[PDB]
Amino acid sequence: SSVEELTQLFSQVGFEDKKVKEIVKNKKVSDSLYKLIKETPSDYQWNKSTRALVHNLASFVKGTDLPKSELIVNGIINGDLKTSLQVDAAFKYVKANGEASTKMGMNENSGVGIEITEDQVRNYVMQYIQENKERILTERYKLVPGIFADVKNLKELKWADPRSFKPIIDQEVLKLLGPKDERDLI
Repeated sequence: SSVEELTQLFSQVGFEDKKVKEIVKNKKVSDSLYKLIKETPSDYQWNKSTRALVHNLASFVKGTDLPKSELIVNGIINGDLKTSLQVDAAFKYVKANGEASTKMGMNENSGVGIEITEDQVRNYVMQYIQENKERILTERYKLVPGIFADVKNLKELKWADPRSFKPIIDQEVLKLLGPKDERDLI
């Protein structure tokens, strides 16, 4: 309810004081955050990751009532939904399906259990390079920022960790282009 109660709960779950002050600036998001936090186990121990993810969720709900919202919360606190991206997907799914939403349906549509390995990223990158080989041979290293943009956008890599994308691309491009030479001067 009141700013004092909201303040108390948020700092108790471990939001830092400067963060709490910012959150309560937005009363709709604060209302959702409060209600979302209250539908988790009394003895659950928040951390930087889940606090942030539940705040994401609150920022999506933004004062409105979402049927089956607890499915998303349980997914966050149990480690099923690890990223803002998964939380946004789970939110969109639960919003689309309303009360017909189930854990498995949400999971299945929020990348839950999907782990793309460095080896799979590499396969997808290789395939892209094969498909665009002559455009890439012609443009050489100047095109690397473009390859990166296109690789991020590959739907097979939606749930992949995007920090792997750049090093794997640099390695694969080297195989085709050879090392940077006079052709690559800027």
